[PDB]
Amino acid sequence: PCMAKFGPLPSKWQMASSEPPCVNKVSDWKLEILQNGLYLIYGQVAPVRLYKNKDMIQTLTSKIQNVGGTYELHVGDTIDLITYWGIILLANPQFI
Amino acid sequence: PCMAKFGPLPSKWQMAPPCVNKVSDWKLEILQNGLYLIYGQVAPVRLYKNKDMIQTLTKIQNVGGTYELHVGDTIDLIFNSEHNNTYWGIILLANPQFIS
Amino acid sequence: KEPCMAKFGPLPSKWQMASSEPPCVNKVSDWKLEILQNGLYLIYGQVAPNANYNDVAPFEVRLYKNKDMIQTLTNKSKIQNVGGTYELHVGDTIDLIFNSEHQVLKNNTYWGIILLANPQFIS
Repeated sequence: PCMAKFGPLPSKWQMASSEPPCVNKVSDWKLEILQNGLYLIYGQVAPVRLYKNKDMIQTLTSKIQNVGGTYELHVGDTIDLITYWGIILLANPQFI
Repeated sequence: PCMAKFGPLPSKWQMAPPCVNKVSDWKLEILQNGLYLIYGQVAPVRLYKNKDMIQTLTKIQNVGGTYELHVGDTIDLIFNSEHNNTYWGIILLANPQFIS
Repeated sequence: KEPCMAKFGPLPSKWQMASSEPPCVNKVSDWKLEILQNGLYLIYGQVAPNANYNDVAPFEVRLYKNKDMIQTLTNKSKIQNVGGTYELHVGDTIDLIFNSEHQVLKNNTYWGIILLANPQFIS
């Protein structure tokens, strides 16, 4: 099941069975999508900006402290977080 | 794994026994009890389950959450006015026998 | 077969379990569960507030992970989803806690949990 997490400091990018990889790290807190699909971004900023490509998809400040949600992402798509977050591929139907 | 998506225009109902059955634009019926994840995006108003409002949107926002749904339920995304990087979809996550 | 999951309520249902072999969760008490298995879990649910509640204690409904509040609900006028996706470890508990027991309608309130993955990375 394709997953990744970055990471809690001093953890960096970690990765679970990427074969073929669905995801590829870019810098810190940032990866790139290699494979179209429905993904679940999760993460935490406790006991901040989530970005898909150039614009913001979540802005944690606020009744819960969980980052992310479910999103269709496509090849070359980036996610950046501007304490961890990770991603899991749920499905790749037809059609995305 | 059973899922369906509507839009973005001019795409319609895209579908992947079925767990869901389209009704018309933006609207589907649930054919299977289960735990479902509804997702999507509204690029600028409300999500319904059997005529009751479950989310209301007012920037591009996220549609959905996780919902147990039963045979017969419908899911609709309604706009005040027509006047579209807008889509929504559903994936079936599980069907434990305790969802009925 | 699977995913491993559990649900509490709505009343009269208590803890119900599916795909418990081998178990990922242990019931601890009403509305409260223990994690048996490290994992990526998705927590979901419905809180139905008593919109006519008006006793002494202030209104608030909370989801906890151990001693940390992870979701707080103070609007008594609408039925609200609870949960999220979390990395969870053996001995973590998740509990859903009402400031007083008539702040919620328990015949329409529940929460459950599903195991999405164990990456062989968390802890």
